[PDB]
Amino acid sequence: MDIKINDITLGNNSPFVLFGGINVLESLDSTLQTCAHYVEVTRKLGIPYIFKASFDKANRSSIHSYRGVGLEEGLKIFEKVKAEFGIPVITDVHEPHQCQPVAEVCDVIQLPAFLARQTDLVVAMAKTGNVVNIKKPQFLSPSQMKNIVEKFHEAGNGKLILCERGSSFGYDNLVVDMLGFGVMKQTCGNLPVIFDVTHSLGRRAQALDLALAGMATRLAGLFLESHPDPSALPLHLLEDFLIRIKALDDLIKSQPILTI
Amino acid sequence: MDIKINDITLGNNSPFVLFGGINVLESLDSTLQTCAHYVEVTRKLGIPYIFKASFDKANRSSIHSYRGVGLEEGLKIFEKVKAEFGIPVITDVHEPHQCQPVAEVCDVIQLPAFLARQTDLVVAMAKTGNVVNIKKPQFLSPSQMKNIVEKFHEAGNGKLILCERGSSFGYDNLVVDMLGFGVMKQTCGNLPVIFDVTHSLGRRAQALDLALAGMATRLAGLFLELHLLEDFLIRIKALDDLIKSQPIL
Amino acid sequence: MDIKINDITLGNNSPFVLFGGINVLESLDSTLQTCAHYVEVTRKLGIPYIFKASFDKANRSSIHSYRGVGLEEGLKIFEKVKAEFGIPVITDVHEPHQCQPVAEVCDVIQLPAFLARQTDLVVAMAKTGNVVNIKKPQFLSPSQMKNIVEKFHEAGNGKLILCERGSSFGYDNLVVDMLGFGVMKQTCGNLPVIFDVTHSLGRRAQALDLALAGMATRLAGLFLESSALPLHLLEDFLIRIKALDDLIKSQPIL
Amino acid sequence: MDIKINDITLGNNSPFVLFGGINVLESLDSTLQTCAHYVEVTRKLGIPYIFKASFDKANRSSIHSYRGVGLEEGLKIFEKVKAEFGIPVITDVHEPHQCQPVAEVCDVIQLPAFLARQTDLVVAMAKTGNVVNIKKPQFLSPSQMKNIVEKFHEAGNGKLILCERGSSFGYDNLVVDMLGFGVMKQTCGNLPVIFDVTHSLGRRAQALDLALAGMATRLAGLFLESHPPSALPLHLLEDFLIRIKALDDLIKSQPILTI
Ligand SMILES: [Cl-]
Ligand SMILES: [Cl-]
Ligand SMILES: [Cl-]
Ligand SMILES: [Cl-]
Ligand SMILES: [Cl-]
Ligand SMILES: [Cl-]
Ligand SMILES: [Cl-]
Ligand code: NA
Repeated sequence: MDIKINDITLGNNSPFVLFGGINVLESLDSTLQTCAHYVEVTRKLGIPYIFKASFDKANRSSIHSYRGVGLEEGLKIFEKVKAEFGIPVITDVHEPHQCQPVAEVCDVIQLPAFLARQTDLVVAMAKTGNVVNIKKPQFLSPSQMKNIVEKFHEAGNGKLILCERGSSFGYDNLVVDMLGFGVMKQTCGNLPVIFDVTHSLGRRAQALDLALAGMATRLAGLFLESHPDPSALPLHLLEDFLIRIKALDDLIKSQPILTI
Repeated sequence: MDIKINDITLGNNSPFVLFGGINVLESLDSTLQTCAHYVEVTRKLGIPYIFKASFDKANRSSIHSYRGVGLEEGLKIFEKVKAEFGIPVITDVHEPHQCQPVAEVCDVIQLPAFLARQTDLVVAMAKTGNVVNIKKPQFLSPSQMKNIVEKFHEAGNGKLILCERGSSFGYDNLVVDMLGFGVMKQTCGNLPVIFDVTHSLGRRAQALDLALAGMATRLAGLFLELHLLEDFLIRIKALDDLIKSQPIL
Repeated sequence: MDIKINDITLGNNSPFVLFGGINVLESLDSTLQTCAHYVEVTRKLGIPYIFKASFDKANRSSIHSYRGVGLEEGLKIFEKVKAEFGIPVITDVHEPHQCQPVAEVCDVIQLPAFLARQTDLVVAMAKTGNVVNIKKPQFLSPSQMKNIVEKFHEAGNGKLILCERGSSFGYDNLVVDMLGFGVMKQTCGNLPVIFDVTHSLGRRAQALDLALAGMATRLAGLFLESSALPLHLLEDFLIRIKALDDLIKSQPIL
Repeated sequence: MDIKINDITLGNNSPFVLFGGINVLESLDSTLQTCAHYVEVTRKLGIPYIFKASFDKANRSSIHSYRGVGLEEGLKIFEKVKAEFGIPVITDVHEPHQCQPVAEVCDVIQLPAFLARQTDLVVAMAKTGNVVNIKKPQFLSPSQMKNIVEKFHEAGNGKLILCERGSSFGYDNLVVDMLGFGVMKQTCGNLPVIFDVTHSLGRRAQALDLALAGMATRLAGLFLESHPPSALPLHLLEDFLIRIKALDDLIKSQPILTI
């Protein structure tokens, strides 16, 4: 099942969409400069692009490290991004009351992994009618995603994207099960599946190999963070990186699926 | 480090404290029936007791499934449990705004495991000054608990309990690392550590073996949800009394 | 099901048996010296004791680490240990052809974890008729142990001990599932289950807590690869294990 | 580091090599039939090829279960494969004494995953001087592989292939950590790393997606079994390999990018 996001077609058999951006919105000018670089590189390579940032990063290393600009100023900045670049945007919500104001501005609203079973939030998100990105908790299996999906459907919203971010593998370590992509496709009605490579690892050097492995399984999109300069990609390496992802994606998508 | 909760002393070298009650509050009458039963059994066995219940089911099977009595009704029921029996109570909080009102009534406020790293909730809970029970996320190592403890300390609250509830072990399964109790005691200043045997399990046949194994490591309390409770606690008390009767090697 | 090992009764409802000694046999004199210490401490506490050592260790940390005195001298040392102390002994075997001669002297023969599925060794071990200690691989679930038990039963030997050593938990880390003990008892006909506490340890400092946790689940024995427990803390350690085991074993199963 | 296996160059920046065959040797006629299919398909696809089979299944669930033709019959069958097709072959060895006899005939000898820590088998295999395939145990980390490599090096053999086959994930389940390939290359001197997709899997349907994911990380080879649950149906080999070759060719055509 495909989802239309303005003029973008998101689907497991369409050219991959980059959900790309930064961790926390904490500025106007710098946000715009980083977005500008994403837009320039993705336009150059012809890759559909959705800008990502959180306005409230609620799980930070220290309690007084900056949470971000917050909802009201964050939405102002997202409005500027859309008016300048003409692209869709994505951001996460944390409480039901945020869902309406965020959804009026942002094309995709995201359910944080740690809140993915919070029924009140799921219902409030569903009722916006907005496209939703569901972050898969590291402690949840791929077959258990249908249960979150069912809840969204019961509440009247089937415009859902499932986002892989790795699975707990012993202490303080994540593994990405490449077989989980297929399980999610087969058990949740072939909804768009995307891959958060940034939150799947702890080391920067391995991002390309891990991203290519995931995209080899035939996915709707790649979800990453960069920094203007730990796992975030150096922004200057974006073009070299995306050249490789596009190469593989273009190959994989050009062939029809082979049933075993 | 010991924590005083009314007349109860909670600490890793004190007689274990039982935390128990219901999953979700359904009514005042059934709440008082269950709590009276725990009080009766724990009293005759001589085990300190803190009544546990949540006023809200945050995760529910259907979007239309029953959701508990909610904050206002829930706090009313707790107020009366405290009146009737004169025991401390414990409940979980999910939103920062809930903390101060819930903290007025409930002696211990609990940080859900799913929300353990949510900075806003940590600060709001700390600010109440109440005793706090920190559920260890299944995806978090014992040595990383010190970072959550550090946050509560920066926010000015050191009346902290650490609560084991198992660790992710492949898909859809939990294992309890019995070595994690000692690592938490060693790295988090010997704060009270308790064991949620119920949410560590899958099936109930194994609750006794698991509870005994955990309490053999020398813990402040046990957290759970024929007279099976009685039979169970007789055995836990025997082991706890033995373990705590020996000097720490 | 209980297993008689000379004058010892080994079983999940009997006083726990200690299995311990040295890693590899080198000399009669040094073996007797270490064994004598275990015997004295265990006799002082009234704990049954089976002396353990390898005569030919096949899974050494380095290729040129000493393998042990070998089969011939190793069995002579075992004979002397049995004659001097009047206790049973246990050793590992990794070659089918070794099983018969080793079983002539050693009361319990042990199947290394890494050979646990090797049919030829299982068959040769079973055919000795001796008591066998099955070391559970860290990658094998407790419900899969019944298949190993089945292969021994097919080969005509039911005198089996199941030895827990922890399970793989991500990378370079082991966890002991305390629920696995009960699963092995229920699925494997209540064969004696013993706990190799040393294998999964991060640090020697944690041995006591981990040993006590496992023994709380009601087990036939405790197995030491003694990180290693310092032999001078052995008495104080065993005082605590016996305290717990005596308490648990004295109460009838629920 | 590359490894020459007769005319084949095996290495992490070379065209992938297929290590392909069957579970166990059952008879000569069946073995030649299957091998002939592998050879015909790989030759026309231009994929280097090494035939795989075990001569003994040492760990079956029943002591009565069928175990294969055995060592003596097995080696004879391997000789006929090498004569008929002129390709290298690979088989596993479970006991030290079998190593030199097996290595006379079999170009690559394989250390079984279960026996990784069997020090006498390591030494016996190393002494043969043959190319060695090390099956990565499900219970060993990619950074623990250096320890086995070290032993082989101490024993005087550096022609080692590292073969991923998944990692233990809870009970009775495997997960392949796609980051482990990189860790092995970086910590074990860039020895050839290959991927056993077959023993990594519980379910047949997923073999192509998993194989593609692994090969996307830039590998020396793919290791797989066919049948005429997890083994690939033999008739699908050509279509399967068309896809694997397409990806490998793409990945290998772009320079390595550091991050
Ligand atoms: Cl995110
Ligand atoms: Cl998560
Ligand atoms: Cl959790
Ligand atoms: Cl093992
Ligand atoms: Cl041993
Ligand atoms: Cl194989
Ligand atoms: Cl393995
Ligand atoms: Na919108």
